[PDB]
Amino acid sequence: MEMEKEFEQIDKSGSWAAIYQDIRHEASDFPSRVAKLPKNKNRNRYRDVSPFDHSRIKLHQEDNDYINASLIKMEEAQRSYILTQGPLPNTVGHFWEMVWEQKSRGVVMLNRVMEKGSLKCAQYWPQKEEKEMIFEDTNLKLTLISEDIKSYYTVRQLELENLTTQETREILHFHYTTWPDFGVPESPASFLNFLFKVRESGSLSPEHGPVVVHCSAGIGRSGTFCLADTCLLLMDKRKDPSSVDIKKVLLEMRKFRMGLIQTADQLRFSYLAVIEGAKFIMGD
Ligand SMILES: CC(=O)NCC1(c2ccccc2)CCOCC1
Repeated sequence: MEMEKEFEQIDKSGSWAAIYQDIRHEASDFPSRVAKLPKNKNRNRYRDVSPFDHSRIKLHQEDNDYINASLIKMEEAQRSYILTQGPLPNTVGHFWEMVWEQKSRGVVMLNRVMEKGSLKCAQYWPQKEEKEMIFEDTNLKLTLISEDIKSYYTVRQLELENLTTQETREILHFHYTTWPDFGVPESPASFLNFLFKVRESGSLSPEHGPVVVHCSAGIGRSGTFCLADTCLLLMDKRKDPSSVDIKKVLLEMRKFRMGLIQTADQLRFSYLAVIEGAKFIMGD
């Protein structure tokens, strides 16, 4: 079926939970043996969210190459994304090592450091220009260059230096700051505006390594971001945009990381975002 009318048909019939459970039943199951090794317990935020072995990002290190991060490679859309958990106190150096080694231009953050009164990820970037951060375990230096605070999101320019080689690179930090502590946003308008700002920066384009996207577990909000982006790109590429099947795209992405889209409300919000986004692209 088309999307917008499949949408109204699920709303009127109140069957979002049944649709979402079908997705959960059909999703791929692949091994994640490296994630479950005892030496990696303090590298995982949640025991039930792990990268598959076949798609995990490897650190360029011979001691321990493990990080909780996955490469999502979308062949028809010609887009790739790295989806990862919010960094932990003992993985902030690994996180920036990955950004460096994978040649990423942008980092997309969809959570606040504290939500619901608890810590959802480490404070992994510097908050003042004159107070830089040094990660001694991976030999990197990170400096805040500029910060632009808007009503729904903040964009930061960061300098990452590889202290071994003295090479430097500019990294863009895109921080969506207004996702509610409970539920999903009422309108997708600010989320779509944010997606378009990431696109306009070049961070999603083939001349760079894959964008790094995270929330707390790296599967819920993070899944919504890449699902919406890929669906809108396919609607632009194909002769028949009504052929794009958001459930099929989501199942393809779940071949590369488990659990993408965590609730039926996140599934409905993804439909809403793609539907509204397709009107703004055109031609409008
Ligand atoms: C190489 C280059 O063009 N550097 C430009 C600046 C920069 C530095 C590092 C990260 C991002 C931006 C831009 C504004 O700050 C001053 C330097």
